[PDB]
Amino acid sequence: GSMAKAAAIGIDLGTTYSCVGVFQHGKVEIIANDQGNRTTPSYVAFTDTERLIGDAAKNQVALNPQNTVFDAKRLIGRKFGDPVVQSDMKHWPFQVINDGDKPKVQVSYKGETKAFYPEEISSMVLTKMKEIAEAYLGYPVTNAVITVPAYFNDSQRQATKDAGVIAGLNVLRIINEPTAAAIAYGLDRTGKGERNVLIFDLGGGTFDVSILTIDDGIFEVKATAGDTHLGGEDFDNRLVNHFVEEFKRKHKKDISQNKRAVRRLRTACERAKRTLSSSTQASLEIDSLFEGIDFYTSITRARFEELCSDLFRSTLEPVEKALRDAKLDKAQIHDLVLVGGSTRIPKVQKLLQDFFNGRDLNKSINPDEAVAYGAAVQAAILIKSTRAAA
Ligand SMILES: Nc1ncnc2c1nc(Br)n2[C@@H]1O[C@H](CO)[C@@H](O)[C@H]1O
Ligand SMILES: [Mg+2]
Repeated sequence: GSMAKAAAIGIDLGTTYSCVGVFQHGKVEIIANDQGNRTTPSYVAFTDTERLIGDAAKNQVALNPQNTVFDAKRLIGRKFGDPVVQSDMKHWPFQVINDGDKPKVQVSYKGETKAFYPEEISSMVLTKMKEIAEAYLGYPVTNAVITVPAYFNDSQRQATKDAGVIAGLNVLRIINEPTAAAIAYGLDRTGKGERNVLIFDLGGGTFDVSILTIDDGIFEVKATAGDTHLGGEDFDNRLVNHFVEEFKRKHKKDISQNKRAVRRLRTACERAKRTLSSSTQASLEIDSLFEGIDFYTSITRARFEELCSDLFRSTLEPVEKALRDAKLDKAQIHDLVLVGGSTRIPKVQKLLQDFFNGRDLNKSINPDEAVAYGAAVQAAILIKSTRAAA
């Protein structure tokens, strides 16, 4: 009669990390990759012998900075001359070249100099997400919903579809990341009447606030605001500067010029930062950090909170701006949704909850997984082909 249909997948194609989910048996499964990670770095590395994608690419970045590409989402659908592109290039160790006013990333790969369009790098990330899904399902996957930021224009949206097509995926739809997070909580299934939803998205490098109105399952983007210079990496930087000073006081040595020592310090700081989201203190233990000196220390959550206090408070400025742009008062917001790993920070949660006068935050779906979760819910809906009964 009719053969069973393969499940469709939902992909959050993120700037720093990507996530894939599938809706089956009335629920979403966020799919771990073969290293057991529920999110995969949006990294692609090139060597004389291999092309590495995801954890394998990110784990070798220290010694191969020129041929390990990340942040392609900051280049996708943009012109080489765009001022956003020109500023970002100063922070990247890989080469970005101008091909007819379109940026391309240029690397050494398999004995040659090769240049790739941002959509080609994103297609490599999407091929890895497709393979992660097929390893779990045990069959080939064809259909996918891919998410994008709400501020993406037509060119950025078309380049994302192009990346999906290069990866061999049929793109069912390009959906907005804040809409996908709202879908994850079933906020479009609450019936008749208007609901105002605020999505608070704090990433590794950027902060986005979106206000959506949902009426009978129809979404309208009312306002977007944010800070392009606010993210998890800024909190890591504050801990790095703190521990560099601490080593200076304790051992009368400045480590800041040994890249390996700074990198080992930063790696430890990011892990300590994650521990501090569940514990009131965290240990830092690095062996032979500099000049054979072992660095065994600690940091309280209170000290970390003080170190990043101004940065955490600054997340409320785009919230107030978005509310002014949407022409809404804070009491008129029905639902608050958290997106991004940095939203696990207790102080960030407390500041936002205090701003909305004690209101509960939707954070039950892992914030680094909510976008893929909603994309998987939508993908299963889009492939339905029910014929009405008489
Ligand atoms: N539990 C957590 N507590 C604090 N921060 C976290 C946590 N988990 C993740 Br993931 N992050 C940060 O989220 C960003 C994602 O690009 C990075 O800056 C991560 O360090
Ligand atoms: Mg995201």
